[PDB]
This record gives sequence, C-alpha cells and structure tokens, in this order.
Amino acid sequence: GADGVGNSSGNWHCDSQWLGDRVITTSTRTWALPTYNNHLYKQISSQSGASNDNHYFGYSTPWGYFDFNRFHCHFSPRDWQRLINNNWGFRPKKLSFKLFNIQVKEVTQNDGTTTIANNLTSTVQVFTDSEYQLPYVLGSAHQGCLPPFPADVFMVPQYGYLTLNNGSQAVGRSSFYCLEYFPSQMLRTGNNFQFSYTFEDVPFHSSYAHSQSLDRLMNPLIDQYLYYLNRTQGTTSGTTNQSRLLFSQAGPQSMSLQARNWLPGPCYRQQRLSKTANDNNNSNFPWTAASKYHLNGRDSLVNPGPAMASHKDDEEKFFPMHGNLIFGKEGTTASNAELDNVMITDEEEIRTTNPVATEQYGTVANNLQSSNTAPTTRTVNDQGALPGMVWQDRDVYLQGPIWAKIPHTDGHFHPSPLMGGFGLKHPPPQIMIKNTPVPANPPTTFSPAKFASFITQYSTGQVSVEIEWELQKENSKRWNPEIQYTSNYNKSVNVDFTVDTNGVYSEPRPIGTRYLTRNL
Amino acid sequence: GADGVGNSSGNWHCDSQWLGDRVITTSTRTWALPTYNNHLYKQISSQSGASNDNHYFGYSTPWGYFDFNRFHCHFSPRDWQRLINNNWGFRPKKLSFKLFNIQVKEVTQNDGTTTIANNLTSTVQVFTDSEYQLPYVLGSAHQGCLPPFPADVFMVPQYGYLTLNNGSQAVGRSSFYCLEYFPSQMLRTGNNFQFSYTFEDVPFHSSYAHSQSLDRLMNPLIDQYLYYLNRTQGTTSGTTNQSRLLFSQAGPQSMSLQARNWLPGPCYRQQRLSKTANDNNNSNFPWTAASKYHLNGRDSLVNPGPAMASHKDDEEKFFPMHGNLIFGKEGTTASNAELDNVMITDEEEIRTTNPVATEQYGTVANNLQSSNTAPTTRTVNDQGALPGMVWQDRDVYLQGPIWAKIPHTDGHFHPSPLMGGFGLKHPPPQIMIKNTPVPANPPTTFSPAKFASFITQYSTGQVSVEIEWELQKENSKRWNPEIQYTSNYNKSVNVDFTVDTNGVYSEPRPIGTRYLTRNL
Amino acid sequence: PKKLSFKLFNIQVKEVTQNDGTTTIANNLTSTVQVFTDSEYQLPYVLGSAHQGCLPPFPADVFMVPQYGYLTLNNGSQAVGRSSFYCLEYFPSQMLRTGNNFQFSYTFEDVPFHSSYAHSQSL
Ligand SMILES: Nc1ncnc2c1ncn2[C@H]1C[C@H](O)[C@@H](COP(=O)(O)O)O1
Ligand SMILES: Nc1ncnc2c1ncn2[C@H]1C[C@H](O)[C@@H](COP(=O)(O)O)O1
Repeated sequence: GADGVGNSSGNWHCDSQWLGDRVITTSTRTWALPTYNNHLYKQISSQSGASNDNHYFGYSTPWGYFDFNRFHCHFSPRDWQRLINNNWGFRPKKLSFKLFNIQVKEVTQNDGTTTIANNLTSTVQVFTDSEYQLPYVLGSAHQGCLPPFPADVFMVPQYGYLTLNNGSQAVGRSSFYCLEYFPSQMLRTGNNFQFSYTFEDVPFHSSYAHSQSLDRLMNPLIDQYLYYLNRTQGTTSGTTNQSRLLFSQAGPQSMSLQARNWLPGPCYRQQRLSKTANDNNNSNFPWTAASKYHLNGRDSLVNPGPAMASHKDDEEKFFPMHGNLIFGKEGTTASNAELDNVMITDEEEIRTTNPVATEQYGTVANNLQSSNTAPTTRTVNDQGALPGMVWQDRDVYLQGPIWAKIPHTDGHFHPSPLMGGFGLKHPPPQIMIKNTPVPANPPTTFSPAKFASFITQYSTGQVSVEIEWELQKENSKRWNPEIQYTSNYNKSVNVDFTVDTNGVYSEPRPIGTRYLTRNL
Repeated sequence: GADGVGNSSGNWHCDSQWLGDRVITTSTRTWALPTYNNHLYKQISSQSGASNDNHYFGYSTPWGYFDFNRFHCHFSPRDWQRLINNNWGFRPKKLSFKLFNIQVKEVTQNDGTTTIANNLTSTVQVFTDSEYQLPYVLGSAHQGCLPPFPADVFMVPQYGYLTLNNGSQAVGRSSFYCLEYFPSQMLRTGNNFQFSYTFEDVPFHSSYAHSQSLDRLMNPLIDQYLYYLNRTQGTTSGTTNQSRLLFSQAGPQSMSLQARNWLPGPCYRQQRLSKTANDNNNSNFPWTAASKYHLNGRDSLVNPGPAMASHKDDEEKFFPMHGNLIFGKEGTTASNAELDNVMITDEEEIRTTNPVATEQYGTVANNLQSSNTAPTTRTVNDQGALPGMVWQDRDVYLQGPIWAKIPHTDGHFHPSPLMGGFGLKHPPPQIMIKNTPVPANPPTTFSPAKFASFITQYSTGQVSVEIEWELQKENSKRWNPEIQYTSNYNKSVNVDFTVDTNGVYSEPRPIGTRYLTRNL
Repeated sequence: PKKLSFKLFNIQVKEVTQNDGTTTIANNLTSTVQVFTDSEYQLPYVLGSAHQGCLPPFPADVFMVPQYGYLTLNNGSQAVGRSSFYCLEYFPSQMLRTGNNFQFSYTFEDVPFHSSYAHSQSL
C-alpha cells in the first residue's frame, strides 16, 4: 500500500453484522502517539529500599503499542446483549489489523505559544512480534486499550517489560530487548500497515448456567440400589443396646447421603468481606489476612483464584476478599476510592459446580476411631485436583479481558486465564509503533558525543480491527422463559451506556454472560 | 391413508425449530368428542322477553369443530420469548392439519355402573369449509381451542351460528345451513384425515415500539424556516397598545408550535377507570356510560375500539372502560370475578402514534372570532379518518387471537381485526367433525316415525397442526441495550408458566410483543 | 422526481490558530473528513421538517452545513428505558483527503405527479 499526501490511505469501518452462525465486528478509532522516553531506552528498577515484595527490574522503551484485549473494544452494548441472550457459547476466529491516515506533527515552543505544524517527510515505525520473541505484556488488564465509545480518541500506551531480579538488583540471566533490532515497516503520510491473524482452537466460552446442581442430579422419585451406613450406635435404645452396624438404602429422602459420581471443582479459600463497613473486624487486614502465594521468597496476592462462587444463597452482600474482578466507575481516583465508586462482579451462576470462595470446602477424617478413640473431623480449606472433579470457569464481562498468552513452560493444568477468557499458546501478536527520531541542528564541527538534540513531534492516525467470532447456538427444550438481560423500562435520569450532559461515555454496570440455561 | 385396527394412523409431532428466516411450529393434542344435540339440528333464539339488545336467532348443530386461533396453541413460552426479543415482525405462511389414531367408544348404563367399550365398526365424519359457504364462527375469541399445555386433553367445541333476526323472531332472508349437505370423509379406526393450507399476503405484525414520537420528530438543534402567528394582542403593553399581528419563526424552543407533517391515528374516546375501587364514581355505569354503537336499533358495546393508548405518562393505574383485552386467570368464575382474578393488558408502546383512549383527541375551532366575538374552543372526543394520519395496531399476546376472517362486504377500511392479529379474506377454513349416528334396536314392524333410538357413544383421537412462520429480522443501530422480556431471577414460589402441586398449568401474565425498538 | 446524483469534491481542510490577537489560517493537507449515507434508514430522519441549512437559492451564495441532532422518546424532561442512542462513528464511512471525492446515486419511488393545475369546474 503506497499512495500520496492528499489521498487517504484507508476508510472508517466501524460496524457489526450477524450471520446466525458467526458474527463479524469491525472497530475503528483515532489514536495519538507522543515521543516516549525521549527516544531513549532506560533501565528501571525498584526504589532503594522502598518495598520488598514489589522489588523488580526491567527496561523502558521509546516504543508504543496497540491493545484491544477488552470486549467493549469490539461489541457495542446492544450487540453484547444479542450475543449474551441467544448463544450457548462463542469464540474468536480471525483478525484483520490496519493502520492508516497517518499524520506526523512537529511542535515548537517559540515564546509563550505552541505552534503545531506538518512534518510531511517524517516517518513512523511499525512491526508485529509474530515469533513471540518479545515479552508478552498484554493480557495483564493494563490501560490504553481502544475506547469503548467509537467517538473517543485515545493515547497509545508505552512499552515496558520486566526481567529476572534479585531484589532491586538483576541476575546474569536477565534479558535486554532492543526493538530497533527488529525489522519494521517505516511509514510516511499516505503509507499504511496491514496485518491478518488466525486464532487457534480454543473451547467456546460458557454463555450459560446449569439448570441442575452437582448434588441434585438423580431421580427424585426412585430409590437407589446401593446401601450406606447411617447408624453406628443409635439403635432400639432401651435395654442392653450400646451399639450396632445398620445400613440404609439410598432414597429421595436421604438426598445428601446417596452414592455420588462426581466432585465439585478445586478451591483456595478466600476471606469473607461485607459491603456494610460495620459487619467487619475493626482491623486493616487486606494483606495479613488475605490469600496469597510466594515465589522465590516474594509474597504475591492470589487476586482472582480458582473459579469459586462469590456468596451462598440468601446473602448477596458478602464478597470474597478480592476473590473476583472489580471495575472502576468513570472518573474515580486510582488511590483508595469509595465502595460507591467501584463495580464488583457477582459469580453466582457457578454455584452448581464450584465451592463458595469464602466458605470451607468439605470434611476430611484424620484418625482411627475405636472404642478408645473418638472420631475426629478436620475442615478442609484448600483442595488440589481430584479424579472425578468437574467445574466451570470465570465469566467474561463486556469490559473484561478477552485472551491471554499461555506461558511457555514444561507444564500447565487448565490453561484458562484466571482473570477469565481465552488462553492461547500463540495469541494475537504485539503491534509496536513509534515515531522515528528526527535530529535537530547539527554542529558544523564533528562531534562523536551521543546525539541528544531532537525535534519534538508526535503522530496521529486511525486504527482498524476486524474480528470474526464463531457462535454456539442455543438448543434448549426448556418450556418456561429464561432470564434475559434488559434495560429498565422505568422513567430514568440518564440512559444506560451513554454520553452525559458534557459528553462523557459511561458504562453503568458490569455485564456477565451466563443468562441462558443448559443442563448438566 | 388407509390402515388397520392394530396399526396407528399417525405419530406425535410436537416440536419447533428455527431457521433464522422462519420458524416452524408443530403441535399435537388429544381430543374427545361427545354427541351434541343428540344428533339433532335445533332452532335456537332469545328468551321470550328476557333482553332486547341481546335478541338473536340461529341454529344448533350436532357437529363439533377444531380451533387453534390462539398463539399459545403453537408457541411454547420459551419460543414466544425467542420470537418477541429478536424480530421486527412476523406472519403466518403455511399450514398442515392432521387427524389420526381415532377411537370410537360406546357407553352403556346397565344398572348403576357405566361400562365403556370399543365400537370398531363405527365411523366419524370430517370436512373443511374451504369455499367458506358456512358462517365463520372462529376469530370471536370463543373457548375450546388447543390447550396451551401439550399434556392437557381437551373437549371439542360444538358448532352453532347466528342468522338475521327481528327481535326473537326471524326474517325471510334468514339462512339455514345443514352440514350433512356437505361432502365429508368418513373415518373408521385406522383411517386418518389430511389437510394443507396456504396463508395470503398479510403484513408483518409490529413486534416493535417506536423510539421517537410523532411530535418529537425534528432536529432539536436547528430552527425551521417557516413562521407561525403566536401573538394576537400581547405587545409592548404600555401606551396605545391594544393589539397587533406578530409572527415567530419556529425554534427547538417552540417545539409544540412548529409546522407539522403528520397526524396521530383516529380515536373513539373511552371512559376512564381506576383499579382502586374508590377513585371511581359510586354508580354502576359499565353500560350507561360506556362507548357503544347501534345497528338496526340494537346497542352493541364497542369493546376493543380503534388502537388507542391505555394511559398517559406517570399513571399506569387508569385503564380504559373495556378499551383493551382482558384475560381470566386459571380457575375464575365466568360471572363477576374480582379484579385480582383477571389480567388486564397495557397498550403503552403505541403512545407515540396513537391518542390516549380515555383522554380527549384535540381542539377544534367553531366560530368566527372578531372584536365583537370571543374565539370559541371545542374539545373533540371523536375523530374519523384524515389524510396525513398514521397509526399503530393492537398488540398480540401469547394467548391472544391469531387471525380473523374479513367480512365479505362492499367496503372495508383497515381490515386488521380489532381484537388484534391478521385479517384474512380467506382464513384457515373450519374443520367440522362429528360421530356418525348409530341406530339402536329397530322394531320388527315398520315404523315411519322419525328414528330417535340411538346408541350413545363418543370419539377420541389425536390432532396435529403445523404452521410455518416468516420472520422479519432485527436491524438496529441502537447503541444501548434494548428492553427484553425475562423471568424473575429472584427466589420464587412457583415457576412461571408451569404446572403446580396438583398438576394444573397456569400462565402468570399476558405477554406483549413490542420489546424491540425501531425509528419512525 | 426520478433520479438523483450526489457529489462532494474539491475538499480543503483548514486549521486555525489564535497565537496572540491575530488568527492565522493554514492548510492541513494530511487531514481527512468523513462522509456516509443512511441508506438503510437506521438513523432518525431529521429532514422534511422545514429546518434551515439547505442549499442557497442563489448559486453564488456560500452556506454553512447544519449540525445533526435527534429526539427520542421522553417522559417530561426525563427519558424512558426504550430510548435509543445512536452513534454515527458506528457506521462505515468513507474518509477523504484533499483530492479525494464522494459519489452517490439514488432512484425515487413511484409517487403521484403533483397537481400543477386548478379545476375549471366545481364539485
Ligand atoms: N482457554 C483455554 N485454552 C486452551 N485450552 C483450554 C482453555 N480452557 C480450557 N482448556 C482445556 C481444553 C483441553 O481439553 C485442555 C488442554 O490442556 P493442555 O494443557 O493443552 O493439554 O485444556
Ligand atoms: N390484517 C390485515 N389484512 C389485510 N390488510 C391489512 C391488514 N392490516 C393492515 N392492512 C392494510 C394493508 C394494505 O395496505 C391495506 C389494504 O386494504 P384493502 O381494503 O384490502 O384495499 O390494508
């Protein structure tokens, strides 16, 4: 693709249409790119004795990058509703990436006024980490994605990565990556950038909730043919009746004693919190009493753990200590914001396959009972994996992460990103972008010294992203209507998912995905 | 179709599947048929001086008939939800009718016990009024349709019709119809009946609500270029300023004064009622104060009138005196039942095209104002049809009527059935059914007298009805989610649209159709 | 009416700066503009309401292009749940630089001739 100055290098493709078996979303946004790090690679690390479990070492690059690992980058609210309310599941298929209508602007502070002018001969550099040789910094819920609202212009994030570290120091096996050591396409105004990607085979997401329960699985009307022991001593308690071994045949009556075929999913107990700031202990325990793990003598918070339900029946006020994902409302400090300023996600559809996050797991025996010894019971707060266990995964939300790169290790278990979504061995590659350095006035005499005098300039253009989604259609013989997402028909102030009096788009609530029901 | 005794003449086809562009519903039920009128055609009429506006004359036939002019005959609740929440509109296309697995039983009261036995050699008679030579008695919301619940067995309705009448007497131009004078197929056990029908071109129903309003149609930001007169006297009211003619250019400000292009629909004011039995007048006025019409000196209640909205904004408690359709809950006297026993339908989606039923229509002038005469205003309570008028039609409900035969007259206006649905010149024909008379013991001596001694017997079998529906797909660029029908996720007593403790199916609420939104 | 041909061309994008007390206006050659047509009528039709901003009766007159706004469903100053929000960035649109242009053709439907006459008789 090569055209002229007064000729656009692309069009605005922002649309979505459905094919009953699949859906194609196209999304275009306007982007702006500054000059990060002053065209310099800078070594970064932790403050000399500021914190210990936060010690780190890495580098900062003059490169920006494109991100669209959020669902609202592609699905308008209305669309998300069509998807959510009609499909057993869904997944990604293809991807088309396009950069175009590029403009390079250089600015000058002459006196007390900034003039901005065109630098037509200036270039910009783009490339894609398709061999995954660069540290994958996406799928970490960072900021700088495409604006949920198409009319919103966004700033392109800067690229930085972390390496291996011993405290604030580094090791010998630490890796330094130069992005100038990658072949990249240079673009002038009227040039453009093309890219296509094909997702791998990754299971459909669960856009459903089970209409049965792991324990309420059998026939309510018939008794089993298996027997269990329910009386160890209790007999005809009158004369000469100390103890006896008695067995009962399973019945719809003994519903939680019947022989079973499957187990609930794994668990890692979280601490229970209440939204009412007075049910809780008068202490500050978000760290000393929260669940966590430690690698190399460094404690890390187990924020979203295994998929566990948020609360039990008849509660809805108790949420796991960070046992779920939380989104911040529009306009809310990054530092200690009120509970009325954030949006907490309820995972109450998986109550049927998974243990509750705050509750125990079950009961294990740990002794050899006899006439001499009384049988001991121990509450299990942590459960690894077991043959027979089944479970559901974390939901995805309109503004949640989509995919995540699966770490290249010797072993994985259930490679589904813990924050939710699609785990990929080879995910959509990273798209790097940066303004090419333009030297200012050079000396008539030759100076070997590092060149530091540059013309200040930023870039702007459009970006387009087209993704094809495969849908799993609903096939239910449920007679009664199912629950659907819907807006309040009530006379309301502002309209949900809209701009306000002074033009600011805002998403009212987090949107789940499990509205339709399937059987176990 | 001709088979044997020990061989079924058909299968149970009760299913529905979607084709994205259309939907096919198949419905099978078990039916029973008695011997109506004792195999006799009886002349019926009004009680000698019982009532005047209810005077009538007609006949009663020994024939039964099949009816499925209700939506719940075909759509399960879940299906209705899929249709309602996804489609701009819909309509009927084809029809397949089948009678099979017929059994004729004859009963005898010997002493004090009734024995029921098989009459294998007995027949039954079926035919279809395809030339519409018989009075069309369907589309009048009668009872005896197919049970909403497939497991429910139903009794087949008896056929009767009305003719022309002068009070309780009849005229010379009155018509007597014998159904034995129609060619009909006679069926033994193992015989069956086949029938196929194709609907005519009838507009899609409105499964949508307008997102704009007839009066809020223009640009909020720009002023018109047309001028109106808004001041007749009011001027610089100080000295020597009695009156003057002043004109203002239309603005977003003068929003209800701007020149217009269209009118709201027609109207026929209904009386306003409140659900709170104490806001109302302490009188009994459901007849003396309700809207009605009269043909041939006979007052008839204008029950569902032209499509008019039920209530204005911020009310929802005032419903038009019978200005809408009302469904009776499961198990509720046909005679004076409480308000908590019926289900009233709210027509509040057509607020944007239609006048309110209880409110006035508008304002008309009726004098020649001058300095001598003060300008008079008259409130218009009744409005015929006008060039420029636009409107919406009555909604259809899961348990509402589907179609209605359009009377064969010289003139029609908007041939949409007033109770709602599809008006057809040539609707699905009537399917008559009756047990063939079986004479009992005859005298060894010849008697000319009318034969009256018959063997008592009834019939039973299955009936199947397959209808193909064309769908109009949703194509909206609405950004925010639309309102959808959904069930209460709340911990509930009984499940909506279900059988209860003693097996009785019950529909909780009337279901509209206008959930999705389209522009004007 | 029968047919229609629409064309946009000779486009110029100007950017202005208030530096001190004087406004300088200069060419932004690399700047674009976005055009599209609501051919599926998915956007509220705001024409045919006698608004202003049409083409000048006199060809020599230059005109300012009107701004787009629409009304939805409302209960007083408040809105309802069935109210519709339309984003025009969610429509595929052609982007034009200087030297690009826009083409469009339309065919009217069968609509009766207007009455350019008066009856010489009376009912
Ligand atoms: N997001 C995602 N990506 C890939 N696989 C998933 C995912 N979620 C669940 N699984 C399941 C599907 C396979 O049966 C299994 C492969 O594990 P393996 O370790 O590859 O043998 O992991
Ligand atoms: N249910 C139904 N059936 C038929 N036509 C309908 C119906 N609802 C609205 N209309 C409209 C469609 C045609 O433009 C018009 C024909 O009227 P005519 O009197 O036939 O010239 O009536």
